[PDB]
Amino acid sequence: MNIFEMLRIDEGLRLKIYKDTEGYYTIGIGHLLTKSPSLNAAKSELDKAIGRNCNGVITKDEAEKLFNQDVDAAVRGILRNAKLKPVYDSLDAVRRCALINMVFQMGETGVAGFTNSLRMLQQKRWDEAALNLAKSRWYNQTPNRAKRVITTFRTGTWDAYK
Ligand SMILES: [Cl-]
Ligand SMILES: [Cl-]
Repeated sequence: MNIFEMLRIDEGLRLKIYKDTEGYYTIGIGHLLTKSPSLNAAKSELDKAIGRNCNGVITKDEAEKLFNQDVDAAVRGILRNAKLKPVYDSLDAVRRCALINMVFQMGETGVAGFTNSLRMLQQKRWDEAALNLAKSRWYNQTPNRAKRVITTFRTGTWDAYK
Protein backbone atom coordinates (compact mmCIF):
# COMPACT_ATOMS: atom_id res chain seq x y z
CA MET A 1 0.00 0.00 0.00
CA ASN A 2 1.27 3.46 -0.74
CA ILE A 3 0.20 7.08 -0.38
CA PHE A 4 -1.46 7.22 -3.77
CA GLU A 5 -3.43 4.11 -3.14
CA MET A 6 -4.37 5.38 0.28
CA LEU A 7 -5.70 8.74 -0.98
CA ARG A 8 -7.44 7.20 -3.96
CA ILE A 9 -9.36 5.10 -1.38
CA ASP A 10 -10.25 8.12 0.79
CA GLU A 11 -11.08 10.63 -1.97
CA GLY A 12 -12.50 8.54 -4.80
CA LEU A 13 -12.22 9.47 -8.51
CA ARG A 14 -14.70 11.61 -10.44
CA LEU A 15 -14.34 12.88 -13.97
CA LYS A 16 -17.03 15.50 -13.67
CA ILE A 17 -17.10 18.58 -11.35
CA TYR A 18 -18.76 17.73 -8.17
CA LYS A 19 -19.32 19.04 -4.71
CA ASP A 20 -17.17 17.82 -1.90
CA THR A 21 -18.45 16.99 1.56
CA GLU A 22 -18.22 20.67 2.44
CA GLY A 23 -20.14 21.88 -0.56
CA TYR A 24 -17.18 22.92 -2.60
CA TYR A 25 -16.46 22.48 -6.23
CA THR A 26 -13.95 19.55 -6.73
CA ILE A 27 -12.89 17.30 -9.61
CA GLY A 28 -10.62 14.19 -9.98
CA ILE A 29 -8.95 12.81 -6.81
CA GLY A 30 -9.96 15.36 -4.19
CA HIS A 31 -8.71 18.27 -6.32
CA LEU A 32 -10.46 21.38 -4.84
CA LEU A 33 -11.21 23.90 -7.41
CA THR A 34 -12.89 26.76 -5.57
CA LYS A 35 -14.69 27.74 -2.40
CA SER A 36 -16.98 30.04 -4.49
CA PRO A 37 -20.57 29.22 -5.05
CA SER A 38 -20.26 29.59 -8.65
CA LEU A 39 -20.11 26.77 -11.00
CA ASN A 40 -18.79 29.23 -13.41
CA ALA A 41 -16.05 30.27 -11.05
CA ALA A 42 -15.32 26.44 -10.85
CA LYS A 43 -15.40 25.82 -14.52
CA SER A 44 -12.94 28.65 -15.06
CA GLU A 45 -10.51 27.46 -12.45
CA LEU A 46 -10.78 24.05 -14.02
CA ASP A 47 -9.69 25.21 -17.50
CA LYS A 48 -6.99 27.31 -15.87
CA ALA A 49 -5.82 24.11 -14.07
CA ILE A 50 -5.83 21.77 -17.15
CA GLY A 51 -4.92 24.25 -19.77
CA ARG A 52 -7.91 23.50 -21.93
CA ASN A 53 -11.60 24.04 -22.36
CA CYS A 54 -13.04 21.38 -20.29
CA ASN A 55 -16.53 22.41 -19.71
CA GLY A 56 -16.39 20.61 -16.33
CA VAL A 57 -15.17 17.35 -17.60
CA ILE A 58 -11.73 15.73 -17.56
CA THR A 59 -9.97 12.53 -18.49
CA LYS A 60 -8.48 9.89 -16.17
CA ASP A 61 -5.03 10.97 -17.19
CA GLU A 62 -5.82 14.59 -16.39
CA ALA A 63 -7.20 13.54 -12.99
CA GLU A 64 -3.94 11.65 -12.36
CA LYS A 65 -1.76 14.45 -13.42
CA LEU A 66 -3.54 16.72 -10.99
CA PHE A 67 -3.24 14.04 -8.25
CA ASN A 68 0.53 13.83 -8.87
CA GLN A 69 0.87 17.61 -8.41
CA ASP A 70 -1.24 17.70 -5.24
CA VAL A 71 0.57 14.92 -3.36
CA ASP A 72 3.89 16.58 -4.41
CA ALA A 73 2.71 19.99 -3.22
CA ALA A 74 1.53 18.38 0.01
CA VAL A 75 4.94 16.76 0.65
CA ARG A 76 6.92 19.96 -0.17
CA GLY A 77 4.61 22.01 2.06
CA ILE A 78 5.21 19.78 5.08
CA LEU A 79 8.98 19.95 4.45
CA ARG A 80 8.90 23.68 4.27
CA ASN A 81 6.66 24.12 7.18
CA ALA A 82 8.31 24.86 10.51
CA LYS A 83 5.69 23.21 12.57
CA LEU A 84 5.20 20.19 10.33
CA LYS A 85 8.75 19.30 9.29
CA PRO A 86 9.92 18.15 12.75
CA VAL A 87 6.87 15.95 13.30
CA TYR A 88 7.31 14.42 9.89
CA ASP A 89 11.03 13.85 10.49
CA SER A 90 10.39 12.14 13.77
CA LEU A 91 7.93 9.66 12.19
CA ASP A 92 8.19 6.15 10.64
CA ALA A 93 7.15 5.43 7.00
CA VAL A 94 3.49 4.50 7.63
CA ARG A 95 2.73 7.32 9.98
CA ARG A 96 4.40 9.69 7.58
CA CYS A 97 1.76 8.72 5.05
CA ALA A 98 -0.97 9.57 7.51
CA LEU A 99 0.34 13.10 8.04
CA ILE A 100 0.49 13.53 4.26
CA ASN A 101 -3.08 12.31 4.15
CA MET A 102 -4.34 15.11 6.55
CA VAL A 103 -2.32 17.77 4.71
CA PHE A 104 -3.76 16.89 1.33
CA GLN A 105 -7.28 17.05 2.94
CA MET A 106 -7.08 20.11 5.14
CA GLY A 107 -4.10 22.08 3.99
CA GLU A 108 -0.89 22.90 5.84
CA THR A 109 -2.54 25.61 7.71
CA GLY A 110 -5.25 23.38 9.19
CA VAL A 111 -3.00 20.59 10.26
CA ALA A 112 -0.50 23.02 11.70
CA GLY A 113 -3.28 24.08 14.01
CA PHE A 114 -3.51 20.66 15.65
CA THR A 115 -0.83 21.76 18.18
CA ASN A 116 -1.50 19.30 20.89
CA SER A 117 -1.90 16.25 18.66
CA LEU A 118 1.35 17.16 16.78
CA ARG A 119 3.19 17.28 20.10
CA MET A 120 1.96 13.88 21.14
CA LEU A 121 2.85 12.36 17.82
CA GLN A 122 6.36 13.75 18.04
CA GLN A 123 6.56 12.25 21.52
CA LYS A 124 5.37 8.87 20.16
CA ARG A 125 2.35 8.74 22.53
CA TRP A 126 0.10 6.97 19.99
CA ASP A 127 -3.04 6.29 22.01
CA GLU A 128 -3.12 9.75 23.47
CA ALA A 129 -2.59 11.36 20.15
CA ALA A 130 -5.47 9.24 18.67
CA LEU A 131 -7.94 10.35 21.34
CA ASN A 132 -6.95 13.93 20.87
CA LEU A 133 -7.32 13.97 17.04
CA ALA A 134 -10.96 12.60 17.45
CA LYS A 135 -11.84 15.85 19.23
CA SER A 136 -12.05 18.01 16.14
CA ARG A 137 -14.52 19.27 13.66
CA TRP A 138 -12.61 17.07 11.14
CA TYR A 139 -13.58 13.85 12.88
CA ASN A 140 -17.15 15.08 13.36
CA GLN A 141 -17.59 15.86 9.69
CA THR A 142 -15.90 12.82 7.98
CA PRO A 143 -15.81 10.20 10.67
CA ASN A 144 -15.01 7.10 8.58
CA ARG A 145 -12.03 8.74 6.81
CA ALA A 146 -10.86 10.39 10.10
CA LYS A 147 -10.99 6.88 11.80
CA ARG A 148 -8.97 5.35 9.08
CA VAL A 149 -6.18 8.03 9.38
CA ILE A 150 -6.30 7.99 13.12
CA THR A 151 -5.89 4.21 13.31
CA THR A 152 -2.94 4.52 10.90
CA PHE A 153 -1.34 6.90 13.50
CA ARG A 154 -2.24 4.70 16.54
CA THR A 155 -0.95 1.48 15.02
CA GLY A 156 1.68 2.30 12.42
CA THR A 157 0.29 -0.33 9.95
CA TRP A 158 -2.09 -0.25 6.90
CA ASP A 159 -4.72 -2.19 8.68
CA ALA A 160 -7.52 0.31 8.30
CA TYR A 161 -7.03 0.23 4.61
CA LYS A 162 -6.91 -3.40 4.08
CL1 LIG B 1 -14.79 18.16 19.69
CL1 LIG C 1 -15.93 9.82 5.97
